[PDB]
Order: sequence, then structure tokens, then C-alpha cells
Amino acid sequence: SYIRPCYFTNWAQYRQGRAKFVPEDYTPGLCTHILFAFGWMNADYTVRAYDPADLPNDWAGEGMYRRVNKLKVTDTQLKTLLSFGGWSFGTALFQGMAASSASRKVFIDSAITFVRTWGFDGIDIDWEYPSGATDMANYVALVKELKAACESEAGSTGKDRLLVTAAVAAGPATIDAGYDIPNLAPNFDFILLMSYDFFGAWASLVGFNSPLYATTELPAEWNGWNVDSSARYWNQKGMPKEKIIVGMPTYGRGWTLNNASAINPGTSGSPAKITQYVQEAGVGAYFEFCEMLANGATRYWDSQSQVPYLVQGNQWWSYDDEESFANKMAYVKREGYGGAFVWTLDFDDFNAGCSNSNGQLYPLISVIAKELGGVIIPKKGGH
Ligand SMILES: *[C@@H]1O[C@H](CO)[C@@H](O)[C@H](O)[C@H]1NC(C)=O
Repeated sequence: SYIRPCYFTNWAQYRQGRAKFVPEDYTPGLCTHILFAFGWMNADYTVRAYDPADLPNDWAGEGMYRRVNKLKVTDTQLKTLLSFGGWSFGTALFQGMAASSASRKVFIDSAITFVRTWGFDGIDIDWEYPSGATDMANYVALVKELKAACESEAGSTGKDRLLVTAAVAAGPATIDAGYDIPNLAPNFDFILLMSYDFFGAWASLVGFNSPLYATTELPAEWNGWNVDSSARYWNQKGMPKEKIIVGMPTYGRGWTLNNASAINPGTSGSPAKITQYVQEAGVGAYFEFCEMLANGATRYWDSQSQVPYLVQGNQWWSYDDEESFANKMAYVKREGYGGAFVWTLDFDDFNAGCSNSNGQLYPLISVIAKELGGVIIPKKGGH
């Protein structure tokens, strides 16, 4: 069966109004796995909660670990994993933790104990990114030794073995500099291919967050910066297709056009104006794009890259929608990859709150649940 993971972020609960996302916004069958972003690390490489509100506490009660893991009562196939790292975490602490067998063992033993204590079924490593010969060998050793310790703990306790996964780079230069893929593949249950953030407001070149295929609207040098090329690259380097889980974004990326009359992919811009709820210039959520379309933005379809974009005055947004998710699910099924994962639950229209919503919960993620899982996610309202 297809693997359909979804990232939960434990800070989305702090967004305002309609954007507040809590574990109780989940709906059964939407995902096969929830990856909890994030678990955290002490200076000595032992594991700690990122947020004090992850743990049982006086000001908010059960804690987000228990509230995510309680989802398994009403979604009996669901598994959960605790993810370590992410972009904001940087690399400094990973580089120190991975430096020796001794320092790796401190983290590994602590993380295994920690996920068993808090009810998670796996450990996900999101180091962004190992780079260079030392990191490359140390990352192989970390994943190898983590899997070995998980097999030992499973054999010793008789419990089902913890999963070992990683969110991994999609860019060829980053892949080649940091990942020895033939010596990682045997030790991962699967990898979460971060096949997004290809273009974004860190540069002036306007392009697509997650194009499925290249387009000749962008310079030839970019023709490998797309979901297809990245998924094939990991397979060619030795990762079995069934372990490649294709990354699906529910956010988008946007520019303020330097020239409001030049609106084609490949134009130029600075970062988009900040959006109300995501509060990060150049980033926006699907439930914000749906309102832009209701407020006069024009939707275009890029037939080469099979993704949409919208234009509102001098604002130009690359995003994903039901149609791009459909092209991409067809691709996953046609090419035989292991499934598709979502970053994030909280950027989809998770509560059908868009002013133009017909009531469908998770309009984007429900495409994955349907097309890879055969699962129909309900509409909001009375049943
Ligand atoms: C703005 O873009 C339009 C269409 O591409 C072009 O005709 C025009 O010359 C551009 N203006 C400037 C100042 O670059």
C-alpha cells in the first residue's frame, strides 16, 4: 500500500483565528503517518521537547505529544514519528552530534528512549543538510547506527521496531555533497524527498515552488530543478523507488513583481507582501491563496510544469491546488514511487474555512488520501 505521511507542526497552534491548527483538526484516514515537527536536542545531544507545551502541562493540559498520539485511537492504522531538525535548526548541533560513535550513541539511545516514552513509532532525521566528506560519512554512520539500535531494542523488548526515516534534499549539488545513497538506502524505511522550494523569494528569478516538470519559460540551467528530475535522481543513485516518498507542498511562494506587466514564469521580483496568517514574506498558505482568487487574482495554468500560479496586481504566487496534486499523484502511481508526503497539514484548508469553500476538508491533502489511499475525506457539516 502507498505510504502517505503528513507533517504536523507544533507551532501552528499559535496562529490566529482561522489559521490555528491543533491535532484535533486531523480527520481519520487523511494520512498513514504523522511526522511530528519537531523534537529537539540538548547541547549534550540528548533529546528534549521543542515546546514545553508538547509535554503534559498546567497551562494547556495533555500536551501536544499525547494529543497527536491520541489520533491513533480513532485512526487505527495511523503511525506517528518524531522528527528532528528542520531548516531553522541549522546544522551546527547535528555536526557535533554526528562527529563520533560516542556522540551519536548519546543521541541515539536518548531518542529511542524518548520516542518510546512519548508513544511515537519512529524517528525521522531532518538534517538540512549534511555537506562535505566528514558529514557524508558521519551521516551514513548515524543512520546505520540508529537503525541498528532500533533493531536491538526491538529484539530485546519484543516491541515492533521503530521506523527510521529522513527528510532529504532534492537538489543535485546538495544530494551529491551530503548523501552516500547506496550506504543509506538499506538503513531507511523510507525517505521524504523535499521536492519543493525549487524557486522562491530568496532570489529575484520568479518560478515555481514545486514544478512537476521543467518548463522552457525558465532558463535551460534550471531544467533539473523539478519534482520529476529529483525523484529520478534519488532512484538513479541507489534509493529503491518504493522508499522514495514524493514531497507535496500545501504552501506556496510569491514575489512582488519588479514590473507588473511582466507576469510570465521567469520574470523578476522581490519578496511578496507578507500574508495575514503565515507571517513570512514570500510564503503563503493555500487557505490564503483561495482568498486571493476570491478577491480578484487571476489564476494561470503552466502546462509544461503542470502547476498553477496567480497574479494580483504586482503580486505573483506559485502554489499548488487540486489539479497540480492530481497530476502529481498520477506521476507517483505511473512511475511506481512509494507514496507522497505533505508539508504541512496546517497550510491546507484544513477546516474548509475558505470563503469560497464548498465544504471540502483538506481540499489538497484529500487528493492524496483519495488517489493513493482510496480514502474519501468528508465535507464539513452535518452527516
Ligand atoms: C515590463 O514588461 C513588459 C512586458 O514584458 C515590457 O513590454 C516592458 O518593456 C517592461 N517594462 C520595463 C520597464 O522593463
